[PDB]
Amino acid sequence: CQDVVQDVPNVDVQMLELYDRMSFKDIDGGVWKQGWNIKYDPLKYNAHHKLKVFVVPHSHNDPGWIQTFEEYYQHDTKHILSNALRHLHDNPEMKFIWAEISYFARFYHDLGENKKLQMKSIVKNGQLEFVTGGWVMPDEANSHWRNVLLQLTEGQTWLKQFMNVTPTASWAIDPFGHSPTMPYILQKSGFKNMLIQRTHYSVKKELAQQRQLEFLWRQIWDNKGDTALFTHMMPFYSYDIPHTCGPDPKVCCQFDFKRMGSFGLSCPWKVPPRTISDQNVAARSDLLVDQWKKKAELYRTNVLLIPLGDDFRFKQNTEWDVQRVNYERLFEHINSQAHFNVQAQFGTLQEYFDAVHQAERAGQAEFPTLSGDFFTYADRSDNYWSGYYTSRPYHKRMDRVLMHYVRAAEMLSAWHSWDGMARIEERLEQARRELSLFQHHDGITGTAKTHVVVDYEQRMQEALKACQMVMQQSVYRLLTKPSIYSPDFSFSYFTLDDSRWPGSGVEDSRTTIILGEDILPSKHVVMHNTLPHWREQLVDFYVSSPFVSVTDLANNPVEAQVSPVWSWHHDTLTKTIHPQGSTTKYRIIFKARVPPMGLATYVLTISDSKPEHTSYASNLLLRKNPTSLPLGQYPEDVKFGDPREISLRVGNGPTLAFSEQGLLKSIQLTQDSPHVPVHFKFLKYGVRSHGDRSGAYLFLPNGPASPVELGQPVVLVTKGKLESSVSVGLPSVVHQTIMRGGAPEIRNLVDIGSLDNTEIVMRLETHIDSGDIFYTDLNGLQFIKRRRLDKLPLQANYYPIPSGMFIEDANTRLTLLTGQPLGGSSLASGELEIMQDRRLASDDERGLGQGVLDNKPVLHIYRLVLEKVNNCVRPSKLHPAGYLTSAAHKASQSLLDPLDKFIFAENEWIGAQGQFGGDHPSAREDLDVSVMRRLTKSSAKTQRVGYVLHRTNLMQCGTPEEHTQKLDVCHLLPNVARCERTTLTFLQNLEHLDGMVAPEVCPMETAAYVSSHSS
Ligand SMILES: O=C1N[C@H](CN[C@@H](CO)c2ccccc2)[C@@H](O)[C@H]1O
Ligand SMILES: *[C@@H]1O[C@H](CO)[C@@H](O)[C@H](O)[C@H]1NC(C)=O
Ligand SMILES: [Zn+2]
Repeated sequence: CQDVVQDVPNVDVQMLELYDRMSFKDIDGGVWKQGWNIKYDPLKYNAHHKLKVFVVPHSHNDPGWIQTFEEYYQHDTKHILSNALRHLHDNPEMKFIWAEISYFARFYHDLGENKKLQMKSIVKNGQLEFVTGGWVMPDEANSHWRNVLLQLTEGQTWLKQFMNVTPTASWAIDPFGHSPTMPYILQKSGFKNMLIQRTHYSVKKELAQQRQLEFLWRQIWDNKGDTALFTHMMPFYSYDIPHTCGPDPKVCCQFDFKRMGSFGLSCPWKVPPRTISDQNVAARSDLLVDQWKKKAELYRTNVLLIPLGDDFRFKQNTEWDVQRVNYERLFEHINSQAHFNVQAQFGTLQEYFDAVHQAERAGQAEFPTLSGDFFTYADRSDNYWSGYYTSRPYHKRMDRVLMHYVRAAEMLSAWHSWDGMARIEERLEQARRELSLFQHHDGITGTAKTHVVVDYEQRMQEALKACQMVMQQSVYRLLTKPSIYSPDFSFSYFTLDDSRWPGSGVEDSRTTIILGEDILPSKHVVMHNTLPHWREQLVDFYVSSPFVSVTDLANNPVEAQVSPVWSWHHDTLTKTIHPQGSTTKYRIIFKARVPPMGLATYVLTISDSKPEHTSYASNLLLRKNPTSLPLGQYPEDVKFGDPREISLRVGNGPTLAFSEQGLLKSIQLTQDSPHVPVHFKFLKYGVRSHGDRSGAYLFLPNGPASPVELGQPVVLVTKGKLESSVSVGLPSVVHQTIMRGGAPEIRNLVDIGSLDNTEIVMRLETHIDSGDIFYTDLNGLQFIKRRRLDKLPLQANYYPIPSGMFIEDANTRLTLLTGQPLGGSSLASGELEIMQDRRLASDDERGLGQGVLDNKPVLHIYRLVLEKVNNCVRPSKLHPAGYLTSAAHKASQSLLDPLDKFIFAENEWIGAQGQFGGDHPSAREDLDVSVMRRLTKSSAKTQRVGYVLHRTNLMQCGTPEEHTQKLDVCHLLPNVARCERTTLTFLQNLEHLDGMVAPEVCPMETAAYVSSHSS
């Protein structure tokens, strides 16, 4: 295994180093506004050395943006694909590439068999070529790597089944900045080449000057280079025709033959296209070849890529004709005039890359190596696209919830083969496809129109219901005596109970367990643990009595805590935000212990008085002017006081001190250690009153943030043996700090209400001497070193925070883990900040045509980990990566993959069993079974189960921490007959494994295995 910590890779281009050196000046480059006037030597190409030009027709089809998926399908995409089939069929030299398989699958299934056969033939013969082959072209900033893999798999599995092809070239022309998670996944999925476009204009200029726009992109920790993937970065401002023929858009627009008038389009540079004729083809070809030769100066081989397309292009038959016929005339002229020394033709993306690598092999070019990322993107001036790291945060959080429910549903149902009448495969396919769709670069990004956001949300709600159905059917089967099991595949044996989605204050969605002497004495509940190690976690349920005790299913008592059910109210009469307690429902909390990838059953029983093993939290309401707070049968009376500082400690865990406004001020890790200053603060950013306005994409603040004016907020302190918390009703945020004995959990119920032109940020202020350095993650996969650059504006120093961020000095680290992707930064030494929501009246001129005024309450969740790191073995000062500690990684897992909770729906569960998975191996803490998916339906004689295994890398800090068992996924199901290593999509076998044993993977590696079973 390669060492991912101690060896700094030697690469030609390291993006953090590049950023430190670059000046980012925005000077007028001439017709290439962000470049320079490109010069070429006419004598470079000659009879013995021609320029080979591939013109690649394409159509960018957004799966929702200004219209919904289905609206675009009906109005645009079905016509594009129908006319592509016809025109490619009838014109054998024409070519076309296709990226978004969600649309292609929608189309193909509606085709008659004769047309399906015609479509298969133009794919098999190379005229129609799939590029990437994902369900979508995903966002790269907010997306979790697990969902990037999910959607890639969904599309490529479809393509293999129906088109008998698996793309090896990727096309990503529109995500708003680019992540190295993409080459990581793609290279482990059979890919050989990828293309990107939206990178900062200053990066394009710098790389173009050095001819470093084609590079071998490796991961930041990869010393050897085995992760490298050949990458082409496009050089200009857009993927549209004006910005793809060459550096002068006024010239290139004249070669977009859809712009002459009849189609409703024109050229903003005020020179229209003109139809190619024998009388103008020489002058037109002079202009076009000169653009091509200039573009070619930015690259190292004699093979040139010329994309030809734009959004929802190639719709009408007349458009196919006008582009094809005019380019054919140009090619006929150019290719017959030796003085140009050009051979130009329609091509596909794979054809381009094949010819590039033939030139490389012939010794014509050597390519540089590169590591790093391409955030934060700016397309022009100071217009940095950091807004969409936060826009529509409700749906960003929903993404992470659905991520986990898909994994849990696929895992729980994989243990068995299911009859078709159970509808398991059907529900899982629907769930995977709706989540996959949302990875689109107008879905999770929060950059679609209001009604499109609603469509995504409705789809994801259906997907959540599908997952719940599959999960509860699976639990019933896994925990019922087999000779008793009598399923009704339409019935709800269990309901899921989720304490954090949609969340307290967002939706009253949770069912109360109703117990009583005259109705029902007890109730079974079941917890699932999708992680491959034993896990303890506190779990809570709502119950109709405070007099409830917990037992395991050997009838052993389990210690429990009961707390009130508190609801925060924005009281329009008193003009205060204050909590009310229920007088009929209560929370019971207890520690569940659950096997690896397993299930554990508990029983909740009512009694007439306080049970022996159940304790009751105290409650203290700090406010001037209190009024009473009755709690029904709850046995401890609420106490009141004036606002004051408070301190709390649960178990042997840290001691946390809070201001009189209910906000953390210090953390003391152990009883004799310092009270380390750690202060939470809420602030607001505004919008500029002159110049460019923030919108769904762009963050254009009117200066540094200003503190929210808190007044004298109401603070609720709940103190229990198992769980304590401090909650405060601030303007726009009910902020909660929850303590269970380790790092606290932070929950913010964020309701930005009618605050127009406001962005609410949560900041942490510490005295950690972090200087200008901080760390953020990429797609939940890796942590990258960031350096704050005062030569760039504030918004340029914002980065995606898809799952966590940290700052550190020689001795101390503060890590904030998230349950949702949000934007954030460290704008000063010792600070961390993360945006909660943004409400923006204006459009930001990127095509959306609306502001962001559809905010709704969202429950954001976090873990806050303060640690001593002086004993940790860290990377050297020049290494571009960082790594979590064990405690921070487990805290992240606690947010993203919590225990699942199931409440038995009927009065008696006949045949109930106490546990599943007690014999599953408990794997080392850095290893995860990211995916477990049965790949065959029940009719297959040989069943196949796929696993994706990911090993992270955790710092060595002196904890001896060992004894675990080896996890061999190929023996998790009985009767194994073969074990194979596969690509991550499961679509290609890479190695037949001796002994049918799946080895574990190295740190920072991800592997896939498929086990086959004879029985
Ligand atoms: O958010 C998005 N931005 C892209 C914008 N495409 C460009 C045309 O190349 C466009 C800009 C403005 C209006 C319409 C279209 C869209 O593809 C969508 O994904
Ligand atoms: C699938 O494609 C391969 C060629 O890449 C071929 O060997 C096999 O026959 C194909 N099956 C078909 C044609 O459906
Ligand atoms: Zn797009």
